Amino acid sequence: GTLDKARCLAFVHQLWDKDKLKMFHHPISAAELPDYHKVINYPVDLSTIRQGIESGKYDSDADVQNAVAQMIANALEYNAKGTEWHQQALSFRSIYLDVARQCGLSVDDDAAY
Repeated sequence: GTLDKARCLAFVHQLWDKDKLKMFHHPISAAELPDYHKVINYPVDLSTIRQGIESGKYDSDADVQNAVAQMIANALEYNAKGTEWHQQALSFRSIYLDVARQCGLSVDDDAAY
């Protein structure tokens, strides 16, 4: 599986308030970063995720967590180790599962990115 929109939207909102660099808020424009789409095959961002939960494009809580996982992995792949953005992405990788759990989502610890 069921998509819990309340718990998934909460989850997204929490990740929104913790994104101090606003690096996850919006899709990366090719006008700003023309190499981005050459490097990243599956762009995802918290606005698209929000829209996808609202419209029921996501089948389950788990797909929502995977979309957030994809989002973080994109940032860790695209950004250079050491930069503020790579550090914020590393921080996001280490906390997002506890943000999910704090919003009452079930987390498969062994399987999760």
